Amino acid sequence: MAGPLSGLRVVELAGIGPGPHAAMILGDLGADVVRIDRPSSVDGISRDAMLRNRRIVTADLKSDQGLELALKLIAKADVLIEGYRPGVTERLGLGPEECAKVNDRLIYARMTGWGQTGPRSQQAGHDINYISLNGILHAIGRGDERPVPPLNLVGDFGGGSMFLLVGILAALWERQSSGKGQVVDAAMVDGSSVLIQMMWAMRATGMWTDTRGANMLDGGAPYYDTYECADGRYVAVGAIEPQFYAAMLAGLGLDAAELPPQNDRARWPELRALLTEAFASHDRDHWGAVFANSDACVTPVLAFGEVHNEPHIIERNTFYEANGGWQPMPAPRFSRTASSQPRPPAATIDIEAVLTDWDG
Amino acid sequence: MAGPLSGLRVVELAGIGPGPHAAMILGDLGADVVRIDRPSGISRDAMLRNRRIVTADLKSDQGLELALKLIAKADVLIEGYRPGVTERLGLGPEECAKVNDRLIYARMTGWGQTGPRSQQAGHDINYISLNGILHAIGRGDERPVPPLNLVGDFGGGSMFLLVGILAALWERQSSGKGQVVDAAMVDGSSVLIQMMWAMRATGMWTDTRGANMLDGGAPYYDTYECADGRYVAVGAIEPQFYAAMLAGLGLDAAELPPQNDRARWPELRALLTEAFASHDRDHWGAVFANSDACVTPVLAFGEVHNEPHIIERNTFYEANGGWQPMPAPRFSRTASSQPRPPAATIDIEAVLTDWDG
Ligand SMILES: CC(C)C(=O)SCCNC(=O)CCNC(=O)[C@H](O)C(C)(C)COP(=O)(O)OP(=O)(O)OC[C@H]1O[C@@H](n2cnc3c(N)ncnc32)[C@H](O)[C@@H]1OP(=O)(O)O
Ligand SMILES: CC(C)C(=O)SCCNC(=O)CCNC(=O)[C@H](O)C(C)(C)COP(=O)(O)OP(=O)(O)OC[C@H]1O[C@@H](n2cnc3c(N)ncnc32)[C@H](O)[C@@H]1OP(=O)(O)O
Repeated sequence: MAGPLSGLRVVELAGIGPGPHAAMILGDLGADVVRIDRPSSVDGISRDAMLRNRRIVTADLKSDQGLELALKLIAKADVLIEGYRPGVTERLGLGPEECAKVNDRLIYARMTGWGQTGPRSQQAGHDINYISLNGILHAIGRGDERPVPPLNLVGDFGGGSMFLLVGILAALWERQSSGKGQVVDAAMVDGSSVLIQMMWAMRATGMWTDTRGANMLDGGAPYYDTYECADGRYVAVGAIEPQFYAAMLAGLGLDAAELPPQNDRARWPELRALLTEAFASHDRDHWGAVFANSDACVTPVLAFGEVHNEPHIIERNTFYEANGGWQPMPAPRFSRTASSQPRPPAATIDIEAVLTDWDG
Repeated sequence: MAGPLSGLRVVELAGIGPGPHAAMILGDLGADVVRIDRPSGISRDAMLRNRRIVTADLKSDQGLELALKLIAKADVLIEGYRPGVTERLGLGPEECAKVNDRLIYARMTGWGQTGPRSQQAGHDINYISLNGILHAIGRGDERPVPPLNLVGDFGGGSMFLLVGILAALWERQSSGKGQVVDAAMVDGSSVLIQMMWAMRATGMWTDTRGANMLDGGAPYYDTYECADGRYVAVGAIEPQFYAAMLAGLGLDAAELPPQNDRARWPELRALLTEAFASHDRDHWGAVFANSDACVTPVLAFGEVHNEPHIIERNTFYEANGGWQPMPAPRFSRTASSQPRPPAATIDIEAVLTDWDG
């Protein structure tokens, strides 16, 4: 199996959202990932490309046999991922303490939103709930409208799965010294809060306010925002640094002498009006050409369906084709132990065949 | 130094955005992080917590030499400059492999190491514009809105650099060697959004903005304005949670269009808008506490310190000006400690003494 995590063995108790995303990335980087779903599901080969780089197996964990075949896999594995409410694995007899008895090297990875304890620990939730409580959601969107969810990118993935991954891999490093596993408690409310640590730092130094749409990076700055073009499509401007901003202005055909200063926030309404009228005078692909090799920080805002035509995307093979659509190649990239193209989802496998393959 | 990464040594060449963030998290989890800045008081950027800062003109002979001495003693090097920059300093991968064949050489860029955009300046908003992400964010009648810099720099940036550094350290235990980790934000952010690429393939996600289950188009996955002008979030995807939300709103499910009849979503949204608008945020927070309705108050940063669930799990600690997030995630046996504030600049020889030779 190709990639830096070759030899790593992973047992994933099937869930939704961050847990399968984390499991995917371990698989992506070479890990041997075994996913235990309930038979209630099954039903053929999965259409969900997030379940790539997996072996799938069936098991009623509520039964005695299920529980024991599962504990057999866990006994022979480096990592367990579960993303159920707190107490589910305990009551099932797959809790940490029970796993510690059959394998004290195990990294026991717990993926939740609210965490393992506290008042909200038993409430159902999704990404939007977790980022609502820690100030993130309130900061996203235009000032003149209600907050808009940044899909499920910030709580589920950036502040969820990715912190689970770091925990798993950090614990594997620790196990090199200690000879012992441990429990990783990844909560989306905490992970997403560390993801936005910059804003908490700037807030303390007065460089970020709680007013939505009135900061440097939330759309409030005319030089960090999107602009509608003549064709109704968009470009993105990110020209924070003065030397990039000056390059953007020159490409737009605006003389700096006729504009207010870049960072005179009292005159941001005028500046936005000027930039708005300028960008609106030609179509997106015009601006794309004008700025193509520049430091002006102006890029076309592409829709998913257009991404496969962008030369830079094509040439670095960011994407690969699979089953009526592109999918992202693994990230990040490794010079010596490169990842391979992901294996598509396969048919289920018997849990015994796996215990056998894993030496048994 | 507390945490699972005790005894990991990290040299960080100072930059902006994702590199400092990755360094921070390594520090948070107990790595020994030395940050080389350029000689041009104590830094009040709390993202520079859990560091030792040294200055060195990396363009001088003595600065280069001192730096290669650090790197020789270290496990990981982080750099976030345009491609070519470290090479010309004499700090490229191959120069470093001469003094330390075990080094994890971690390169954090937006566009990657090669290709037509590899020398273009850029920020978060640019990297997410090219791969479909930015286009998908915001309301349908408006131009796309940047989700701060959370998706390109941090989620699809620093976090993938971390996954790469830590996976490479695992590979190192079996091979005895380091390697180069190439983390591009355009790549990481695309994997971060793999769920949308999956759903587009199964015909369950559209390129139309504001028209999808998770982009704000769904009336049961969106924010709602309350009687006081503050907001709740609703995330009631599962029918059983959705039903519970409707009951607590006082709405009879028989009077409403089906949850997932998308042609009638505008109608359903109008009905939920009127209901949520009739009480204030805190009323709804109370009504739905301990429920699976997936309704939560949308707090602004300055309110977060007063929320019971936040306080009791110590998600934050107080620093100088105000609150900062504690390290994440959390570990049973080797627990992170509270971050050390940004220290005063120390001399680079001191560090070398500390590190043996
Ligand atoms: C991708 C989109 C949708 C997002 O934005 S996702 C973020 C979703 N939230 C989370 O994952 C946070 C943590 N998880 C949760 O809060 C909850 O799993 C959830 C998502 C709210 C779903 O709640 P529920 O459906 O009440 O499930 P849970 O409380 O986790 O319990 C799982 C049940 O499955 C049972 N289970 C799980 N696997 C098995 C197998 N293989 N066999 C038998 N029983 C099983 C388990 O025993 C539980 O049954 P009960 O005994 O009846 O309680
Ligand atoms: C604003 C935030 C919040 C975001 O949204 S951040 C995401 C920003 N983008 C990135 O970091 C992607 C990768 N980095 C870059 O593209 C570029 O660094 C940048 C951000 C566009 C800035 O470009 P520049 O200021 O031209 O810097 P670089 O090209 O990286 O080169 C840095 C120079 O500093 C020099 N340098 C660096 N450290 C030192 C020290 N210690 N001593 C002396 N000289 C030094 C280095 O040798 C380079 O010199 P030259 O190539 O000979 O000019």
